[PDB]
Amino acid sequence: MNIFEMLRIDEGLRLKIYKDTEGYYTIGIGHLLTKSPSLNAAKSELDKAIGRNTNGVITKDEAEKLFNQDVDAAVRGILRNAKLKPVYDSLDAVRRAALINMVFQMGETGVAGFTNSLRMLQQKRWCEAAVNLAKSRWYNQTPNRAKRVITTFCTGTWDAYK
Repeated sequence: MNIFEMLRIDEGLRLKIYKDTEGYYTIGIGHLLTKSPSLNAAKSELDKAIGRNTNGVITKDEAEKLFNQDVDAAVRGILRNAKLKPVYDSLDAVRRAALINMVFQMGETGVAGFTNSLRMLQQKRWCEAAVNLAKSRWYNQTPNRAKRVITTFCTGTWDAYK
């Protein structure tokens, strides 16, 4: 099991545009097209990224293609983040995977708002962290995924995912 297999399970496929949760134009594997509300730019966006006129319809190869870049794009923000990196390094493989998923999901920025929770991860207060983490909008917005992710951070294992 690994980050890739993980996100894939949390995100799902899609070859046609979609408004996620809080309705941003998303596609493929939880690949965000645009914050705006235009089916427009999303398509615009969509196209610059695929290097072609999608007219809103990608294939797998592509969706996966974006996917691999995304995952990859997330490790760097983490790495390029003065507040994430430190937590990241401190954690193990499985646990790192959860962090990445979070970030992949809400952004360097968004994740970094978990000041306390981040502090307990690096302090290793797994238990306190889970609770904390769960008492959030995130959890409230995506209870399931959110729970899978918390347990992982907490158990340090992949059990939530089988």
